[PDB]
Amino acid sequence: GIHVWHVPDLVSIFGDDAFFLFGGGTHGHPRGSRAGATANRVAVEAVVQARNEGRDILAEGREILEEAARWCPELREAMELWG
Amino acid sequence: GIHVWHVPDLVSIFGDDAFFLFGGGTHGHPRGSRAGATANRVAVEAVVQARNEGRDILAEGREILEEAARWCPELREAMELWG
Ligand SMILES: O=C(O)[C@@](O)(COP(=O)(O)O)[C@H](O)[C@H](O)COP(=O)(O)O
Ligand SMILES: O=C(O)[C@@](O)(COP(=O)(O)O)[C@H](O)[C@H](O)COP(=O)(O)O
Repeated sequence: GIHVWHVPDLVSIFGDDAFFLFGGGTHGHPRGSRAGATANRVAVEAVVQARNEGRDILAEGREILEEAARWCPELREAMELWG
Repeated sequence: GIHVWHVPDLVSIFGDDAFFLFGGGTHGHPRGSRAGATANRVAVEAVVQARNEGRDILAEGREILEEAARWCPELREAMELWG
C-alpha cells in the first residue's frame, strides 16, 4: 500500500537497484491510470535527482515532492489525495 | 483582458464564427504558455460542446467549466488563479 508520499523513504532504503510497485497508488489516482503512472514516475525521478544533488532525502522528502508537484499536476493531485 | 471565465460570455455573444484572443490569459498561466493554451482551448470546446448539447450557457457556464476542470488540470489552475 505505497503511494507518492512513500517515495522518499523507499529510495532511502532500497537505493536504485530495486523495483517499486504501485498497484493501488497508480489506479487510485483521481484521473485514471495514466495520471497515476505519471505521478509515481515524476515522484521517483524527482527524489532521485535530489539525492544525486546531495540533499537529505529522509528530511527533505516532503519539500522535494512539493517542489515537483509545483510543476507537475499529476503528482499534485496524488499527494493531496493520500496522507 | 479575457480569461477562461469569460468563455461562456464570449461564446454566447459572438457565436462560433469569431476569433478569441488570449494574450495575457495564455502566458499568465501559473505553468507557462503551452499549459495556458490548453486551458483556453479546453474551456472553449467544453462551452461550445455543452451549447450544442442544448444546455444554457449564460446560466450554466460556471458548472460547465467546473466539470471540464474536473478532468483538465490546466483549466483547473487557470480558473483558480483568475477570479
Ligand atoms: O496483491 C497485492 O496487494 C499487491 O499486488 C499490492 O498491490 P497494491 O499496491 O494495490 O496493494 C502485492 O502483490 C502484495 O502486496 C504483495 O505484498 P508482499 O510483497 O508483502 O507479498
Ligand atoms: O494590447 C493588448 O492588450 C492586446 O494585445 C491584448 O493583450 P491581452 O490579451 O493580454 O489583453 C490587444 O492587441 C488589445 O487588447 C486590442 O484590444 P482591441 O481589440 O479593443 O483593439
